[PDB]
Amino acid sequence: GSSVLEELVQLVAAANIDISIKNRVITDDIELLKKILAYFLPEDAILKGGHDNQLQNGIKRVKEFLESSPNTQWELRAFMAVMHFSLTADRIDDDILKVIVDSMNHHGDARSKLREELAELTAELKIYSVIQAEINKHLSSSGTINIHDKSINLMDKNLYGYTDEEIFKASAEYKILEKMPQTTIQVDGSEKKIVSIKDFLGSENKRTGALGNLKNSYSYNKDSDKSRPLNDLVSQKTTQLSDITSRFNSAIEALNRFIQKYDSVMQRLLDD
Repeated sequence: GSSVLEELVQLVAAANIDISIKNRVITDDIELLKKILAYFLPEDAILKGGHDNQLQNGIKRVKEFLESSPNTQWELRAFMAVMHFSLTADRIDDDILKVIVDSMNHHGDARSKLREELAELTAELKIYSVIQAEINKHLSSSGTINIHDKSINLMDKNLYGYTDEEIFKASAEYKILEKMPQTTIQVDGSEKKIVSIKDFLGSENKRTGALGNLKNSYSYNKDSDKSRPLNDLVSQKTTQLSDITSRFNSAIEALNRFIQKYDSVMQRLLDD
């Protein structure tokens, strides 16, 4: 009981942080800190696992957060976000936590920073789903997909739900697309500039990793040890993006559960 809490509190001294509320500074008030923890993490809430092992796992992650962050100044709520989201049944992955934690420590808005990151990811994913459906179609109809000079233009607002060019430019989709290189083509009569499937996929300027040696056309077996087809390469990227996206999306209700829990532990401890 009391011992796990003693262990966590000591964790602020091992890390060289000050914790303030937020305008009380409270790092040295060891009795307050423990009450806050006591109030916010019921005993049977802090996970142990059968062998304990989970508590070791949780303290390890708490410790990791405290030495990773650049801030010596921790806002109390961010500190409690780490505890909540590392030690309990409601734990989330390190990436979402860093997003939440950092913006809390710079007195920003964790909820919007999370939605925003979620939007960047959803944008990328939408663009990949376009590539995916384009790749399938060309194999399905003619056996060959060109991603270079005859690519769909990915820089096209109507691919993403937008009906007005200007609004598209404020989009997460557009911010990504405009970091991409472009390729000169001739469709009908005139010169036009596009963001080819190849331009996007070969880029380092997105979350997902670049594909390194993309050819201009992928075909069905025309005539080894050679690696994967285009459709399989982009299939893998879209699946890992799709997992990250579902986690960040779940983090939203999680964040809300914690904000209301935290707002109702601050309220209950602004008396004693």
